[PDB]
Amino acid sequence: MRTQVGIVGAGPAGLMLAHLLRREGIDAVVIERAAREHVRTRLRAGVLEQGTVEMLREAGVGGRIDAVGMEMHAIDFRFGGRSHRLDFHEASGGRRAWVYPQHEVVTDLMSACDAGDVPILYEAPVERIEGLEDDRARIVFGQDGAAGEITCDFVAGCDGFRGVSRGSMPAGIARGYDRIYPFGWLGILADAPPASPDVTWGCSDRGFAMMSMRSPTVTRLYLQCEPDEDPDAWSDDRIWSELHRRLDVEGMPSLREGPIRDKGVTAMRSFLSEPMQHGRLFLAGDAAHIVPPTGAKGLNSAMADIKVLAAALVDHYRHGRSDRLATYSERCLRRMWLVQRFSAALCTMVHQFPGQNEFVRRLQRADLDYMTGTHAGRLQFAENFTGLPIE
Amino acid sequence: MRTQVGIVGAGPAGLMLAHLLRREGIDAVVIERAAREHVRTRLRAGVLEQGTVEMLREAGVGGRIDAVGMEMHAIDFRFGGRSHRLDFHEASGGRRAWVYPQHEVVTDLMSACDAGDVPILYEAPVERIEGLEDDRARIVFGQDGAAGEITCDFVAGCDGFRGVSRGSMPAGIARGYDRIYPFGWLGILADAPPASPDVTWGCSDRGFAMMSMRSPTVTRLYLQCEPDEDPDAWSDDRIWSELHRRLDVEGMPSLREGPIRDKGVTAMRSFLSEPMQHGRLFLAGDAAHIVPPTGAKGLNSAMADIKVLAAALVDHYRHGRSDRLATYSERCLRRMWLVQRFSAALCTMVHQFPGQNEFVRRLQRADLDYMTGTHAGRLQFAENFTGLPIE
Ligand SMILES: Cc1cc2nc3c(=O)[nH]c(=O)nc-3n(C[C@H](O)[C@H](O)[C@H](O)COP(=O)(O)OP(=O)(O)OC[C@H]3O[C@@H](n4cnc5c(N)ncnc54)[C@H](O)[C@@H]3O)c2cc1C
Ligand SMILES: Cc1cc2nc3c(=O)[nH]c(=O)nc-3n(C[C@H](O)[C@H](O)[C@H](O)COP(=O)(O)OP(=O)(O)OC[C@H]3O[C@@H](n4cnc5c(N)ncnc54)[C@H](O)[C@@H]3O)c2cc1C
Ligand SMILES: [Ca+2]
Ligand SMILES: [Ca+2]
Repeated sequence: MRTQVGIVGAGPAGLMLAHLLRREGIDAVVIERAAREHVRTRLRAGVLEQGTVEMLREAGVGGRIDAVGMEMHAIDFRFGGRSHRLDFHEASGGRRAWVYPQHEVVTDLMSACDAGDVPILYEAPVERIEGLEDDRARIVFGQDGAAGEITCDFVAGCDGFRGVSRGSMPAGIARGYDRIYPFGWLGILADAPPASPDVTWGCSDRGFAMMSMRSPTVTRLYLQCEPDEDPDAWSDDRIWSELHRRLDVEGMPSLREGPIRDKGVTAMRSFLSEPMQHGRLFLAGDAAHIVPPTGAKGLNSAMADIKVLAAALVDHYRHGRSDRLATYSERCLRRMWLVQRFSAALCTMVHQFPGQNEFVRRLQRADLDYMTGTHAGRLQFAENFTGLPIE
Repeated sequence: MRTQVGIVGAGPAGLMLAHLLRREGIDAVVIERAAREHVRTRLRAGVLEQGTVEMLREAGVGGRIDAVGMEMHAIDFRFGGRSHRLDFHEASGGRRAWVYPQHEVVTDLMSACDAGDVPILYEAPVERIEGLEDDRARIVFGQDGAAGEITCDFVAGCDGFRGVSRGSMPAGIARGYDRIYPFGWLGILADAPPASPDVTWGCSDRGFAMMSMRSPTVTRLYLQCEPDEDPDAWSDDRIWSELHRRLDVEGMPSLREGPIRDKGVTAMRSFLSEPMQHGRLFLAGDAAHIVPPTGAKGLNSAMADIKVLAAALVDHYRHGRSDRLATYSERCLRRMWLVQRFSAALCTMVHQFPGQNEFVRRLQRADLDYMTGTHAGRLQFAENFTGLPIE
C-alpha cells in the first residue's frame, strides 16, 4: 500500500488535489473517515470566487457552473432600515462571484476522481500520521475493523478543522492563532424563491441574517444565534420572524416563506496555524485554517491552497524543482492572513456582540456606512470578496 | 454681562468661534478658567488637515503657516524592520496636511481676538450653565473671588473634555459612547533635528512610537506607555532607548537625540456624546468628543464643528434663517462618527494591547500590510488623514 501522495480527507480540498495530481501523472490515494454518501451531501458553502470558478473550469470540472450556478454582481446590505446595493462587479473592475454550492463541487470532483481511477478509501478513519521526516511517511487508518497503512512520499492534510493531520504537526513547531466569536449561525434551506436578485445581508441590531439562494426556487438563509445553540429552540415561526425582522426593509420585496429543511447550527471562529507544512506533511484547507463564513472564503481558500500545493508537487516530481514545496506555507500564509483579516472585519461589523462596549457597537454602523458609502470602502470590499490573487 | 454668544473656553475652538463671529459683527464673550499663557502653551496638537489650514487662511489668521509650518505629504510606517512610506498627497488626489502646532494656532487666534476687541475673561471658571430653554441662557462664573453672570442668546460649550458644558446638557437627552484604551502616550519635545523628512510611525511589537517634527532642529516624539504612567519612571536614557527600538530600521537614518523638555503623559480614549446641542447650548470640540491622537484629528474636528456652528450662527443673525442651527448636531455627528472610526482603526492597529488574543494581535500586521501595500488601503488612509469634508 504505497503511493506518491497520501491524501487524508475526501472533502473538496482532498478531491481537487487528487484530481490535479492525477492529470499530471502523480499517484495519490485518498483516505476518508466518512461514508462517501455522507461526504457528498454535506451542505455548507454556497459561493465561489472567480478564481475558484476559473480553477474548476481549467481542471475540467466546471462544465455545470453556467447552468447550475448563479452569477453574482452585488451584495444588498440592509441596515438603518434601508437597502445598500454594493455592486462589487463594477467596483472590482469586472470580477464576479458565483452561487455554486459545495455539494455540486464535491459531486463534480468525485466524478472526476472516479473517471481517473483515483483510489479513495471511505469509512476509513486515519488514526495516526507517522514518519514525517522518515524516508517515506506512514498513514495509519482503520477500515472494516482492520488496521491499514499507506506509505507515501508526501501527506496532504485535507481532513478539515476536526481532522487528525493538524495535530500531526510537531507541537514544538506549530503555533495556533485562534479567536471564537460569541455567536453561531442557524442555517436553513427553504423552498421559497429569493425575494430579490442579490444575496442580501441583514446587518440588524437584533442580529445578523442572510438571504442567499441556490436557485430561482430555493433560498439558503442564516440567522445569528447563541454559540452552541440548540436548533430545537427555533420553531419555523421563530425562524421566519427573526429573518423578516433582520432583513425586510420598506421598498424592497418581503422575504418569501416556504417549508424549511436542513436546519443546523455552525460555529463562528477565526483560526490559523503556522506553519502549514513540516517535513513530508502539507496542510491545506480547513485543516490549516478556518474563517467565519460571512465572506464566503473557506472553500475558496482551500482551493487556493490546493492550487499552490498541486503546482508545487508537480514541480518536484516533473521538473526537478523542490523549492516550491519548500515555500508552500510561506506563500499560502501571506494570502491566508489577508483572507483572515477580511473575514474578521465582516464578522465583527455585521453581528451583534452581547454586552459589547457601546462605542465599539456604534462603530459597526460607521463601518457599514463607510464600506457601502465610499469609493475606497466599496473597492476594498469588492477586491476582497471576489477573491484575492493566488501566488 | 449681556452678549449675543457666550463662549465657555478660550482654547482653539472657543477663540476661533469668537473671531469668526467678530468678523460678522456678532458679539461674543469668551470665559476661560485658566490663565492666558497657560492656555496658549498647552502641548498637544501638531498636525492640521488641509481644510483646517484653508479655514485659518480664510479667517485671516493663516499668514504664519507658510513661514513656520511644514507641509506634509507622507507618513513613514515602520514595522517588520522596514520603512513603508505612504504618500498620502498622491493617494488623496493632491490633498495635504501641515505641521503647524496648536500653540501657534492659539497664539494666532488670541492675537486676532485681541485685535478685534473680543472680551476674554481669564482665570474665570464657569461653574454652571443655566436657562438653556429660557428666553436667554445664563453663564455663571467666578473671577477674582467674585461671582459673575453672562446672559446670552446662545452658549457655545468650547471647554474641552473636562469642562462643564457637556454636563450642562440635560442627562435625559444626552447619550455617551466611551471606550478607554489600555495604554497612554508619553510625549516629549527634543532639541534634535528629524532623522528623516517624513513624520514616522513606529508600529513595533514593543509598542507604538512616533517621530514627528516642529522645525529642522526640533522633534516631537511619542511612546506608548502604561495608562496613567508616571513620567518620573522615564529617564531620558529610557526614553531614547525605546524610541530607537521602536522607530529605527536598517537603511534609514537613526533617530537623533537632544535635550528633552515638556515630558508628559496623555490618555488614549474614544468618546462621543449625542446630541451636540440642546436649546441654546451648542457643544463643539473636545467638550463634545475626543479621539486617541494617532491620526491628528481632535483639533481638526474642533475646527470642523466651529466652521458649522459659526456659519449657523451667522445664518441666524445675518441671513435671518435658523434652520442651520437646528441641523448643527446632525451634521457634526455624521462627520465625527467617521472621524471616530478612523481614529479608532489607527489606534487598535499601531499599539500593543497587553494580553490581547493572539489572532487579533496578528491581524495588526495584516492591517498594516493592507493599509500600506494596496491602493484601496492607501486611498482610505489618505482621504481620512488629510481630512474629511465638512457639511
Ligand atoms: C455555514 C457555512 C457556510 C460556508 N459558506 C462558504 C461559502 O459560501 N464559500 C466558501 O468558500 N466557503 C464557505 N464555507 C467554508 C467551506 O465549507 C469550508 O472551508 C470547506 O468545507 C473546506 O474544505 P476542506 O476539504 O478543506 O475540508 P472539509 O470539507 O471539512 O473536508 C475534510 C474531510 O476530511 C475528512 N476527515 C476528517 N477527519 C478525518 C480522518 N481522521 N481521516 C480521514 N478523513 C478525515 C472529513 O470527513 C471530511 O470529508 C462555509 C462553511 C460553513 C460552515
Ligand atoms: C498629545 C496630543 C496630540 C494631539 N495631536 C493632535 C494633532 O496632531 N492634530 C489634531 O487635530 N488634534 C490633535 N490633538 C487633539 C487636540 O489637541 C484637541 O482636540 C484640541 O485641544 C481641542 O480643542 P478645544 O478648543 O475643543 O478644547 P481645549 O483645547 O481643551 O480647550 C478648552 C478650554 O476650556 C477651558 N475650560 C475648561 N473648563 C472650563 C470651565 N469650567 N470654564 C471655563 N473654561 C474652561 C480649558 O482651560 C481650555 O483652555 C492632540 C491631543 C493630544 C493630547
Ligand atoms: Ca409569528
Ligand atoms: Ca427667565
